[PDB]
Amino acid sequence: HHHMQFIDLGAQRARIENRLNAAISKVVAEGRYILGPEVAEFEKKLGEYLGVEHVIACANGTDALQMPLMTRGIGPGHAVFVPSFTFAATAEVVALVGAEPVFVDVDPDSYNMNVEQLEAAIAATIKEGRLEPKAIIPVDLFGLAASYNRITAIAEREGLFIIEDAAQSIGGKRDNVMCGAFGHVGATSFYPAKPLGCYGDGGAMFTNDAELADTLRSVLFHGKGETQYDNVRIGINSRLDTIQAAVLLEKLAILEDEMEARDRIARRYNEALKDVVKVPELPAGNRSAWAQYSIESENRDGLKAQLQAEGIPSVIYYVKPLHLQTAYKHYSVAPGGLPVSESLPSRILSLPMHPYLSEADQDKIIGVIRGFHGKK
Amino acid sequence: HMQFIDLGAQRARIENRLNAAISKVVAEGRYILGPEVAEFEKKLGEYLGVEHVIACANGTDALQMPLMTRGIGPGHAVFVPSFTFAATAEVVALVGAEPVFVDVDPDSYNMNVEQLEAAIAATIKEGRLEPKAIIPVDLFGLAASYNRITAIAEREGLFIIEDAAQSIGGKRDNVMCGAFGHVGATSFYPAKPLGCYGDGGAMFTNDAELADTLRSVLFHGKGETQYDNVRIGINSRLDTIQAAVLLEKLAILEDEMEARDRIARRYNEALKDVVKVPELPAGNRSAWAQYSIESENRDGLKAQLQAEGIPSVIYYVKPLHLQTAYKHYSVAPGGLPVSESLPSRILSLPMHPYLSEADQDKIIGVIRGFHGK
Ligand SMILES: Cc1ncc(COP(=O)(O)O)c(C=O)c1O
Ligand SMILES: Cc1ncc(COP(=O)(O)O)c(C=O)c1O
Ligand SMILES: [Mg+2]
Repeated sequence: HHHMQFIDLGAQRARIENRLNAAISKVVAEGRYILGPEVAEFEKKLGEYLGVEHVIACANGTDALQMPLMTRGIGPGHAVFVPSFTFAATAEVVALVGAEPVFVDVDPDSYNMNVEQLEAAIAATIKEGRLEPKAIIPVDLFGLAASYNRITAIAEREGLFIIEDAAQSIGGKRDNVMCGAFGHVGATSFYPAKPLGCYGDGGAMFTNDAELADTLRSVLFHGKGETQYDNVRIGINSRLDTIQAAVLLEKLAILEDEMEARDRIARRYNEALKDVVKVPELPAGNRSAWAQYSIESENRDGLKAQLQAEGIPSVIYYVKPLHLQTAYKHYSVAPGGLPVSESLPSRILSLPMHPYLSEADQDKIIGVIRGFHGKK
Repeated sequence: HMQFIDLGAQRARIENRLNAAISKVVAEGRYILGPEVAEFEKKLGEYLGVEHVIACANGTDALQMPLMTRGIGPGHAVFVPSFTFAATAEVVALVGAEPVFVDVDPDSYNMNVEQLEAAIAATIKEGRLEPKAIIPVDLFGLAASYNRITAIAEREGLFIIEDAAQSIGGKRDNVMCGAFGHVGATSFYPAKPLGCYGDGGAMFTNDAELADTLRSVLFHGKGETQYDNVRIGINSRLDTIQAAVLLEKLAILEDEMEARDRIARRYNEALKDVVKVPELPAGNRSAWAQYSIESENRDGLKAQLQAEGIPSVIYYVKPLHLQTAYKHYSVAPGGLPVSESLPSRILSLPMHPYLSEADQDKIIGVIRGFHGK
């Protein structure tokens, strides 16, 4: 018997099984469970991969977005511009620090923050005069880099801080700049299903600013000052475990080949499916991390059921955009509302997508989708 | 070179069990909230005699989340020790409330109960902040004075979060540390009496509603469904791999607590007359996260121990109310002279369940020698 996985961690582990065992056993034996050598080693190796001078490992990708807001003093009285079509963390951290998220729609093709509407949202916030614009958190949704040149042009006028939410986009790139290396600071997650993932919770932050890096390293260890005995700011506890850094070192050594595989797999879906469903085209000069391979379909509920009847898993990202969820629905939304974010949940679907998807399994998936849409 | 807290000797004792447990998790691939997490919540719950255990990412988060559930924030006061690890006060600041620092007893090093009453009354009398909560710490594994604190909180309508970061395994009158107050919190930082091999934590309560709300907060404020968050939360989970480690640690904890009791009593009896020793009050078992004495010329003592290959550590060098980050917050009437003088004389010695008679004798010999005996 054979079967397919949505994101196949087992196939990946099989590839590097004994290397993972050794890396884990070394940490277990050495007894340096907190900030042991593998942590700094991973920060360095990931830094060179991404071309960023500073990598600050931490506990998870939510923490990774919160800490930069804390270092900038963002909090009560302050507005942070975020997509609604994203994972809750992007907006939640803004509320957690006492600031308000302001929700911006996404582009109907890239699923990433709409730049024109961002500009309008900032202008409306200034006109209302109740909050001060402080930051923008674009998301590289599904692995595809957001439009950082136009977003930064807006930030330049307004003095705003940009945090790249690269939770889903490690391995992605746009005109030879790696995802992670945009904005003032980048953030990611090593949640196990991400393109670069560990075997527990983990995260990191990225920046070329040495001062910002020093502040982040303070914040993640209770706001430690220049000495071991005096905390100079409010912080948190947000460390990447040595044991998870050891896992990540082995994941990182195969990430680039896996990115080639993902690109190959995505292109094969796009060429085979473009006439029956809406496919995620890769714009010139981009590589996506393909955290998800997301299509839009007529009768999407019908399609998903037929895929499951044929033993094919699929997932809807996202069922409820943030601005419609109870916790965030009272926060302000950009002028014009969020029609794209509101309508995508009725038609979007993510398909199995990982480096180990076989030709045969992909063919089967293609066949079911084409068949559903009346192709013989 | 002698270990301060010997995780190596502990690991050797359960080496194969740890390896099997870790192997199992690695192969199963349920790395987030895998079965070992719930298994561990159940077993720890049985050990502590609480109805609900909510595992989480670390002992700091474990203090923060209950404050969030209570809506504690701007305009509110939470009463805490200055003589403790930063997290105890930090989380109060982090939610927007203010810590109000209370001094500690010069023998137990735990929150002074009379001065807590003074502090609550004074904050009410002042009228700038509303009293919401108290976070006593079971410092070094010794339970705080919960009968008195609980009665005060009931009278004043305040919420008690027990900071049991250092006290799992400790008991007071047949009540387990972690089971006091409205909710308890702990750390599984590797050096704690119950520790994992990374960061981890947990919260404890008998209130089913609070437990459900805490399970929501630690996963971004999840509502009754998968797709609609109803409150602001965080990401605070205990990894499956660490739960697996913790199950093995828990299975030898009671024996280790007996060993720690034996080791500390032998220290107290042999050092009684040369230094101030941490006496165990009747009806208590301490978790002995640390074994803390006070000595004349403590700096000389520490250097002498170190010259003889024996590590020791000063907990704490700078009380929180003097630290830059917290120095602007209010202090209880009378000030905190105990918290301000302890750093000149306190010192913690090697303490763990595997301390050999030979190592302990050496340590004892050096301290007694230093003081002329
Ligand atoms: C876009 C985005 N941002 C932030 C996060 C939060 O990361 P973590 O899951 O490590 O808390 C996620 C989670 O995967 C995500 O998809
Ligand atoms: C008394 C006390 N409370 C809270 C904490 C925070 O726990 P964690 O280190 O798991 O963040 C510590 C850490 O040792 C502690 O000693
Ligand atoms: Mg962790």
